[PDB]
Amino acid sequence: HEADVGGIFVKVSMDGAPYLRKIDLRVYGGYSELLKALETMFKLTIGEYSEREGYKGSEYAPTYEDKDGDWMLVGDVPWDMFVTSCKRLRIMKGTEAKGLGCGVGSH
Repeated sequence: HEADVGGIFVKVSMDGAPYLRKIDLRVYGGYSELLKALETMFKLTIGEYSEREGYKGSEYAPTYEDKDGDWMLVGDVPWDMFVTSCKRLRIMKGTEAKGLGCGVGSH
């Protein structure tokens, strides 16, 4: 089933430091490459969605915009629902992610 690859484009920005990247939701076909891509983006290692806080990200919390317009860290919804609902993409340092770390999440 490869007819939905590269269609919904996501726009990604960095906070505290200037960066301009852009990617597509479908091109990962799963969470593995999703997480791996982030590690690729800024050439470092993103912490996974630890089910306890899932917003820590170590130093970077990858966040997305859902249909409600709320920004959470990836790993909240499962891929199948996730891809069709994510609108925007923002990954940024934990010092800022701590702001949207809804209910004990980041730093």
